[PDB]
Amino acid sequence: SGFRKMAFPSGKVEGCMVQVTCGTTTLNGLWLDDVVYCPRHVICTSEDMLNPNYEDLLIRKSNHNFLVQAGNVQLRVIGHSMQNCVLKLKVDTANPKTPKYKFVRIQPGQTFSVLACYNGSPSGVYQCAMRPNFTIKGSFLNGSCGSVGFNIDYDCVSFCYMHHMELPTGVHAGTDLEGNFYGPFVDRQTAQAAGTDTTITVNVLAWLYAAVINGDRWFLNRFTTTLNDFNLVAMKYNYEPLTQDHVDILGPLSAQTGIAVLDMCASLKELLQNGMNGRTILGSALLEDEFTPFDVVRQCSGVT
Amino acid sequence: SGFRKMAFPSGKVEGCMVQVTCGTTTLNGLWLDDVVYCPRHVICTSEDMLNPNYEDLLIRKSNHNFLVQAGNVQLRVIGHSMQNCVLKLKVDTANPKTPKYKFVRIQPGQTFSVLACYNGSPSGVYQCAMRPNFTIKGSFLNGSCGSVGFNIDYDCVSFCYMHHMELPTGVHAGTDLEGNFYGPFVDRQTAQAAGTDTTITVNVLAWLYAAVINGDRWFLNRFTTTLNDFNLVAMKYNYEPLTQDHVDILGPLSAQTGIAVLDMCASLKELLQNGMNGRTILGSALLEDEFTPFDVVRQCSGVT
Ligand SMILES: COc1ccccc1OCCN(C)C(=O)c1cc(=O)[nH]c2ccccc12
Ligand SMILES: COc1ccccc1OCCN(C)C(=O)c1cc(=O)[nH]c2ccccc12
Repeated sequence: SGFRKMAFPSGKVEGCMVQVTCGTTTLNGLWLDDVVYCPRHVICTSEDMLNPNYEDLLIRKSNHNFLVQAGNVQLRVIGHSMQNCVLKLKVDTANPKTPKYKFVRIQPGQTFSVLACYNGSPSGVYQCAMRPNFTIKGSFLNGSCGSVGFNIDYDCVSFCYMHHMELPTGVHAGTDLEGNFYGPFVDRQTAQAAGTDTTITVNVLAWLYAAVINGDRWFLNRFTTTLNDFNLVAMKYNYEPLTQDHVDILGPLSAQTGIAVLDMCASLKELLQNGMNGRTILGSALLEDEFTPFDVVRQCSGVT
Repeated sequence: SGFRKMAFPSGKVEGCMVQVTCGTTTLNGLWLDDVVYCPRHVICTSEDMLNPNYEDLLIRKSNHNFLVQAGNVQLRVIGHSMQNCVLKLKVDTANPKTPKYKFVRIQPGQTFSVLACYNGSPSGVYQCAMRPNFTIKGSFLNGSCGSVGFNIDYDCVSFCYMHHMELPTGVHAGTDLEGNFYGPFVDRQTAQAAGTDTTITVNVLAWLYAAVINGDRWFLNRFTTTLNDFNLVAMKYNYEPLTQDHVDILGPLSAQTGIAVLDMCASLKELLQNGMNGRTILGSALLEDEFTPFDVVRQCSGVT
């Protein structure tokens, strides 16, 4: 028992991290097979970032301007191209540590692990949710761009995120591995509105199920509700409206605990309306939304 | 910016995990050089665990009874010995993935990363504190024994914990890598009192400094206190008494923010006496004690 904000083991991703330098700018790259992927803003200077013309900036660069180093060794760059907001540097050597991998575009509300890196060296790993407004609340400092987000299904790494920037509000934005930003964000130093965010209802319910499984049961009540009634409360408290698709995804946890999904919704309704009254659930004094129903089952079953 | 409960990258430790089976029991082992370390209770049956005589149980075992498998491949066991609560299985092959490593006995209040494993396969990584009462609040299921806790200083892995058991209260106990339990615990299925736990004061103060660095400042006040006055409040709220050694360890964070340690103690005193009033600090609605002052500086500087 016990329930922690657990990240995937980062080893398979650590073996793919490299440092990419272009001019005076250094960030991280992801080396998979004979390609290194990195944010295109590695080609910018401080002058450029207020409104960069990436096409023009990239035209001044040749393969030999992209310095790619895999720890101690230098990679030879034999091609470069820009795809959306990422650069793809073709190298003459396939990464011998390339795991089985896929590039996926995750949905808002899904979770993933981030391997924070600086100068191509991994520094730490943590678990994130992609917020409903397509930002992530990460931990990133100067030099962290190019750090990636991923999930692991046995031996296959699904890369879903590459870090690009910190908004003036202190939240983070980035792209899928094809360089498409999540959300409305652009890679320029401008004020950028992140939409109104909401709490990921299906994840809060999954975490209440994790709490019951792990013995924290004080919040269970004698009530039930309907999707309609619960959604009036979700609207008032800025929670995502719950749908039958969310109820269906919670099916396995409902079966495991014997607590019908709408009865758990009634517990969540009372917690939203009354608060925790100074109590905690799984070591938290707030309603946690960074665990999906798949995360809760994986953690509560023992998936390797 | 941003502040997350970050674990060390687990790659160096993933390369050391193996599965150890003795009879019908399977758990994890740690393969470093030509030795595999694992909990000695791998030699027990359900019958045995209420009061095992480990010396007698081990006498019935030969090298060939210890099945050690490193993923796909089988290791040949050429020696076995028990050291405190760990078994050391000498194998005929040194682990080619052995990182630079040390065995350390951590102090209560220090933090470390745990790589949770099942059947020798890593499943997830999370950051822990060793509680002042020598338990950890982990996430461990059947088959997780032998999972290890560690810290990483550049290329050196300091192993500090091997998981052995879950107390009836749902908290976790284990040993250093010489097999000495942290705390008063024994490896038998008996009710075992974990002492009165306390909140790690120096870590809460370090995390308040992390909050100020990352922009969460609402809790700063116009007050100051003394070590004596603050310790009366710490006593009332079951916090560890703060010492000058703790003040000295907070020196770098005090210098970085310009907030004197005793002024931060006055903010913590007001939070203890008044609560958070429904506000949050770094995404938490409670006072977090799982970040040491070294963790806060590492996370806020960019250490790889
Ligand atoms: C305004 O910046 C950008 C805007 C759009 C596109 C790229 C921009 O640059 C990114 C800035 N870089 C390079 C960082 O490594 C960075 C990333 C981060 O998440 N946090 C930071 C905090 C402090 C200093 C730097 C960072
Ligand atoms: C009462 O158990 C012990 C007592 C003293 C020494 C060893 C004992 O066994 C450990 C039990 N094992 C083997 C586990 O893998 C385990 C570890 C864990 O932290 N949580 C669990 C939750 C559910 C089922 C099992 C576990």
